[PDB]
Amino acid sequence: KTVVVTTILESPYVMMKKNHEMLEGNERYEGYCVDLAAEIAKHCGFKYKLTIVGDGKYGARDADTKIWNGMVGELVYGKADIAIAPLTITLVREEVIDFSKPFMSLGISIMIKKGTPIESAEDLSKQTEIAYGTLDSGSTKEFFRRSKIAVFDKMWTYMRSAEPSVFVRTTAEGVARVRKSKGKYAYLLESTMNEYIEQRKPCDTMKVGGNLDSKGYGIATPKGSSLRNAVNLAVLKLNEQGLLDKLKNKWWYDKGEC
Amino acid sequence: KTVVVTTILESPYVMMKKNHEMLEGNERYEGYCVDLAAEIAKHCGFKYKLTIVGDGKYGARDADTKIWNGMVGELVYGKADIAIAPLTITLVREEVIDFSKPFMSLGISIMIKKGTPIESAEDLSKQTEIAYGTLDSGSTKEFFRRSKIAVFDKMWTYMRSAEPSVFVRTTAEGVARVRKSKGKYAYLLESTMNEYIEQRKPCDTMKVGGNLDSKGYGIATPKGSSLRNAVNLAVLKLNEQGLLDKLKNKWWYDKGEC
Ligand SMILES: CC(C)(C)c1ccc(C2=CC=CN3CCS(=O)(=O)N=C23)cc1
Ligand SMILES: N[C@@H](CCC(=O)O)C(=O)O
Ligand SMILES: N[C@@H](CCC(=O)O)C(=O)O
Repeated sequence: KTVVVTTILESPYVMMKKNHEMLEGNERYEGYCVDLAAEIAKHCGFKYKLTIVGDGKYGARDADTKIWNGMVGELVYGKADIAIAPLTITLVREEVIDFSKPFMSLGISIMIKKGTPIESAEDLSKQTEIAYGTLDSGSTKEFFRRSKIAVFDKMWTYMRSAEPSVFVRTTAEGVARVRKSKGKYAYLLESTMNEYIEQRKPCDTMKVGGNLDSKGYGIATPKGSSLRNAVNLAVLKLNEQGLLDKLKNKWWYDKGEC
Repeated sequence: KTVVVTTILESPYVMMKKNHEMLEGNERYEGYCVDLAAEIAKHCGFKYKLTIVGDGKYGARDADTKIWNGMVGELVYGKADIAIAPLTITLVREEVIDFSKPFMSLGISIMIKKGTPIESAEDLSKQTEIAYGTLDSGSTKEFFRRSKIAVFDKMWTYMRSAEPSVFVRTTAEGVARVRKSKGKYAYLLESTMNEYIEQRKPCDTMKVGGNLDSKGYGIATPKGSSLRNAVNLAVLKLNEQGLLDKLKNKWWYDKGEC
C-alpha cells in the first residue's frame, strides 16, 4: 500500500522545482524533507506519495471547534499515514500522534531587518515601536501563550492584543513583513528557518541573540501505526551515518547566497 | 513499588555530596541527573532508589561474550527499572531498551590542554606526536569504530592499535591524562562534559573545533516497562517549562570557576 505523506511548502524543506509544471507526482518537489522522505522510505521498505497539507498549516487545536488543523490534523483524522516536515515535537502533540527521535535541533529565535536596534527577547519586550509576532497554528505561538517566564509572558500579552495583528499565516509572510517594514517589525521563528533566510538574497535579514528554547523536529505517525518503530530506527541510522548533517549542509549552505 | 534507578558517577550529572558519609540513600548524591530524577519521579508518581552502576560503565555489548555491560546491561538483564544519566540515544541501544525524547543535546568534541597545536579532528588525524583516545564502553568509541567518514575512520585505525593504549575507563581518567601529558594527549568526549570541565579549576583544558556529530541523551527503560509513556511526557513537560535549561545553567555555570 502507498504511504500518504503529509508535508508543507516551507523552504528549504519542501519547495516546488522551477520546472514543476513539466513533472508528475513526487518529482514535482525538492528539498531537505524530500530527500529525507526518500531515505526513510528506502530504509523502511515502503512506497509513498508526497502531498501538501491542504490548509498550509503545521497544526493546532482550533479554539472554538477543538478540531486539529494542519499536518497534525491530517494524521489525527486519518487522511495521511506519516508527516515528514519541520514539525516540532511538543507535549500536546505527543498526546495525539507519535514522533520519531528528532532529526534536527532548533530553538525559537529573533529575525530582524539588518540594523534594527534589537539584540534580545528582553529588548523586544521593553518597547512597542518595533512590532513583533509569530506564525499562526504552530509551536512558536503556543510557546508564548503557555510560557510562565516573565519576559515571554510579557511578549505574549503584547502580541495577543496588538493592532494591527502581528501574526502571520506562513513563514514567507513573516519574512516579507520584516523586509518591507523598514526595521519596524521583527519576526519570531525557528532558528533553522531564520538561518536559511539569512543566507538568501538580498541578505537583508539576520538572526540576533540566543535561542529562546531548545527542541527538535520529528517524523510523525498516527497512534497505532505499524510504521512507528522502523521510522524511528531509520532516523537514528541516518543520523549515525552523517546523512542528516550532509542534507543540512546541502540545503542551507550549498544554496548560500551571501 | 520502588523504582530502581541506575545512574553513573559523572560530574556534574551525579556526584557524591561532600558530606555523603553523614547521609543515607538518595540524599548522598547531587547533580543535574539527581535533580532530574526527582522531577521525573514527581511528575510520574513513583518513589525511587538511586543506585550507581556496579561496573562504572555506560554500556556496550562485550566483544567475546555478547553480554551488555554498564547501565544498558542493568536494564537489559532486569537489575534496574530506569536509567537517569547522560546516556546517549543510539540505534543499537534502541533495539534493546527504550529511550525518552532527548533531555539534552551534545556532540563528540576534542579536549586539549591549553596551547596544544590542534584545532580539528582533521588536525589530529594527520599526526601521531599528540596521542588521542576515547572512553571505553560508550557511544564515542562506537562512533569511531563504525564511521565510514574518511577522517574518523583514519582516527579509528590509529586509536585501536596505538601503544600505549589511548582508551580510558572513566571520563575523569581521560581528563587527568590531558592535564598530566603536557599537551601530548587529546581526549575525545562529549561536548557537555568538555564544556563543564573547561569551567573547572585549574582551567587548563578547553574545547577546540566544531562537534563531530549531533545527538541526545535520553531517559531509558527496559522494553515492556509501564513507565515508558509517562517518563517521555514528563521530559517534554520539563523542557517546555524551561526547567531543563535552568538545571543546565545551575550545574554548568552557576558553580563554574574560570
Ligand atoms: C530537545 C533537545 C534536548 C534540545 C534535543 C536534543 C537532541 C536533538 C537531536 C538533534 C539531531 C539529531 N538527533 C538524533 C536523535 S537524538 O539523539 O534523539 N537527538 C537528536 C534534538 C533536540
Ligand atoms: N515547526 C513549527 C512551525 C514553525 C513555528 O511555529 O515557528 C511547528 O511544528 O508548529
Ligand atoms: N554518553 C556516552 C558516554 C560518554 C562517551 O562515550 O563519550 C554513552 O552513553 O555511552
